[PDB]
Amino acid sequence: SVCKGVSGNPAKGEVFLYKHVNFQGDSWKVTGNVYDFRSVSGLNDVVSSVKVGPNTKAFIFKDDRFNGNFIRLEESSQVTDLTTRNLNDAISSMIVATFE
Amino acid sequence: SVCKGVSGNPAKGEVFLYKHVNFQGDSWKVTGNVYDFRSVSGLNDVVSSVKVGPNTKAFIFKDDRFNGNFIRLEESSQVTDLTTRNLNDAISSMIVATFE
Amino acid sequence: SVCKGVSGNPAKGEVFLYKHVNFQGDSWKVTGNVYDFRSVSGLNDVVSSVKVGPNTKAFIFKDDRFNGNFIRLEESSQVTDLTTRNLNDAISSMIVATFE
Amino acid sequence: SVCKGVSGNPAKGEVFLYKHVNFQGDSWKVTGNVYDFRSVSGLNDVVSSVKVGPNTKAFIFKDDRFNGNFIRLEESSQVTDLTTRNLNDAISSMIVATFE
Ligand SMILES: [Ca+2]
Ligand SMILES: [Ca+2]
Ligand SMILES: [Ca+2]
Ligand SMILES: [Ca+2]
Ligand SMILES: [Ca+2]
Ligand SMILES: [Ca+2]
Ligand SMILES: [Ca+2]
Ligand SMILES: [Ca+2]
Repeated sequence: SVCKGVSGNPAKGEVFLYKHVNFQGDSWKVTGNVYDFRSVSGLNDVVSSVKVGPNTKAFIFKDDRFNGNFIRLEESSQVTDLTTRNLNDAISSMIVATFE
Repeated sequence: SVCKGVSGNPAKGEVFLYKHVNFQGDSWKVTGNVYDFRSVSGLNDVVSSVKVGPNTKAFIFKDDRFNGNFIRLEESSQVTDLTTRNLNDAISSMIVATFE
Repeated sequence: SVCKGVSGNPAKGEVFLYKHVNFQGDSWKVTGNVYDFRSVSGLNDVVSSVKVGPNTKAFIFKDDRFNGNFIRLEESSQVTDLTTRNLNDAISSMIVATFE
Repeated sequence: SVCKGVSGNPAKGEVFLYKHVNFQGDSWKVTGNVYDFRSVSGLNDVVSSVKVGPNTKAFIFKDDRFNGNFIRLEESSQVTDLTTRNLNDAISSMIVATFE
């Protein structure tokens, strides 16, 4: 599921999405998969920075239903500015997978 | 999970993995994610053909834990020979995601 | 996951945990399962009241990893004081399951 | 999900259900939750023995949607004859939860 407003760093199976770069602005904690960011009010196409928890891989897609351009985010990683990966204010679906 | 031996075509959320090209040889039905094909005896590095069910996306990785080269497989699709995608006898992890 | 601070009543698949009886004090919205309330700062052994959403069952355990005494909570239910079920300030794990 | 026909012992997150005691007869491998055993042809009310994988807890209910009498099954455990727990040929729903 998704939760509004985060703090600190993501735990295993969690992904922190921030509206502004450098982890600022509105934030959301996500676990599991979300095939349509529109199901979350104001989430679609506004994410600018991301944090991925340990033993966790994240896949962010430009379009809903895991379509369009996308990239893989490694465990315990973070991107302060999605523009650097050509996905600023454009993500519309995401996969959150974990492992041992 | 992973289950040995398949027949017909995959249903939503199912992916059929075959040891030989053209959907022949030992087979496996997979749902959800599998971060290490090593967890299933004889599954690692032997897949040659694939079938993905409707409303389903499949992401196959060369290494375990979703690392290494990979590709996205579209719903209701199939590849008779994975050499065509540079992934014959090399898949070691996979993510199966669905949507409505 | 677990998310701090709740309001209103839980929706399907959500369980609201309150630190004080009568749904007062620090609160948490939980979905899915949590095998160790220790993973959430200040959550372990402090729950005093609960609310379970529609089409949802909740299983609260005295110990972590679903061990020790426990009880089943019915959909759309609430307990204003967990002492009534011998589980005040003692829950350490919980399973949240839904059905149609 | 559920899969027909098992062998060996359950891995983490898996539960093996057998139609006859002592792990004989038709068998099914289950992961995740199943709120209505009737969704699986011939599964409802026929289970006589069970095996639960490591770091895994299972909850078997007499009625669907996790209602009626039920018991908890510990990780790496197994019951050769469910009559001993007063649930022979009666299980109709189940929860499969894992932990680290
Ligand atoms: Ca933005
Ligand atoms: Ca988009
Ligand atoms: Ca092969
Ligand atoms: Ca490989
Ligand atoms: Ca309390
Ligand atoms: Ca406790
Ligand atoms: Ca039987
Ligand atoms: Ca029954």
